[PDB]
Amino acid sequence: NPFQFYLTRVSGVKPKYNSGALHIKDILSPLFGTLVSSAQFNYCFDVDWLVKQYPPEFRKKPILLVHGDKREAKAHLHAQAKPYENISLCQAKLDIAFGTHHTKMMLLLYEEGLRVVIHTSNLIHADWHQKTQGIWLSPLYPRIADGTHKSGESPTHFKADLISYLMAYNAPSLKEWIDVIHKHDLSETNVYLIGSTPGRFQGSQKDNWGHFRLKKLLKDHASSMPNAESWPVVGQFSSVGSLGADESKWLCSEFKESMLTLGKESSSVPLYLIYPSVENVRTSLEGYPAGGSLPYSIQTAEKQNWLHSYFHKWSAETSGRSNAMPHIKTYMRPSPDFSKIAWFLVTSANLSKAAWGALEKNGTQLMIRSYELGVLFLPSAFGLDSFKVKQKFFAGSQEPMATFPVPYDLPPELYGSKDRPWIWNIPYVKAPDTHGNMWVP
Ligand SMILES: *S(=O)(=O)Oc1ccccc1-c1cccc2c(=O)c(C(=O)O)c[nH]c12
Repeated sequence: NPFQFYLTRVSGVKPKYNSGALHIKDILSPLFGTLVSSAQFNYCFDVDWLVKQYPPEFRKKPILLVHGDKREAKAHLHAQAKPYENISLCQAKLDIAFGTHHTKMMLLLYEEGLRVVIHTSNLIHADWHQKTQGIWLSPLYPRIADGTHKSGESPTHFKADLISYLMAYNAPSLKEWIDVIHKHDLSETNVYLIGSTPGRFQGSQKDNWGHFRLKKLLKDHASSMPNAESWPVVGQFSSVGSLGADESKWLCSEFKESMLTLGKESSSVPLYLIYPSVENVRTSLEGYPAGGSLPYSIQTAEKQNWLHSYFHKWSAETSGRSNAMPHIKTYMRPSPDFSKIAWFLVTSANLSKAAWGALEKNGTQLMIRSYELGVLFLPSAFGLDSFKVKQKFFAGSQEPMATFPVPYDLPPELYGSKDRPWIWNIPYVKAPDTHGNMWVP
């Protein structure tokens, strides 16, 4: 286990399937470090709940909440935090319409060093209760000695890249965290940062964010193999944006083209999209309320029925999580027999142009609406040509440094003819869920 990729704990599965999963209380535990201060980047917050997840002895250490809320939503979040004098707030600018601050990250400053946590869960009870969520834990980064001049940089450029991500906010509270990061040694980091920030990127900046950032990393740090056209692409997400009237508008033109990049040189490639069916949701641990966090609207869906022929059911027997609906998002490049993968990405980014970017101005400008963040696992960053897929997520492989814990089942299973994608704002009243209820929005 050099990967430090974890799932959140799920209430209701056997201990087997929570051994080696992490609750937020585990992440914040004193065993991970003696907390001095922390920043919580997220979308949705329950501040009363969040403070209770810190150890009692750490609950009055400074906390910065980085959010995107405006107007009345912003006022609600300030009211939530008002009782806690140690909580500050940073409103991330969202200067492009319909953008959101979706990045989920913890910056944890300790007496002993610094830790970075990039994950997929909102800071609310339900996101850590019975959902499948993903976590990347950085190593404990030591502080660089005062007077020592060294970069603290990793072979993946993670330190400069994380600072660049923070600089995009142009925010005084985050300049303080940038200076903290400058003072620490991040050289052990073996993942690449893939962020989105709002803007319109041309020229050099084109490769900094979103799907062009992914394409650049795959061009530069992966190698193309023979029969690469046979290696599928897998995207796994919990919501879908408006992608256009057919697959040529965005999904299999620019988005798939970035995903299928390997190496420097120059489509038959199968595209598998994993998104919960109605039946997945109905029979889940949560029942239909799980669909409250799968926000695919009928208005969007009915304009792109072509897309649903790509959809595969959620299935996660390998991690005992078939009934724990996904709020994790992942993208990866498996071999034709799904025994190996060329790379793996865990991210906040759903399958949307807002999250990944859409080309504008005759292909010269990448427009991104939202903040997103993920980390990319490349075999080259581990001295490998590919990763073997771990057969059981929580089991003991024969070579863990070469065996990546994919958290759901392969090959993905196509929707049946009676299945439908979960669409959250129409009623389901033909069969009740695991709690005995229908869904009437
Ligand atoms: S937000 O304003 O709280 O909610 C919105 C707003 C517009 C579209 C979708 C959503 C939404 C609904 C349910 C769950 C969501 C979620 O889990 C995220 C996330 O980034 O984690 C984002 N939006 C969600």
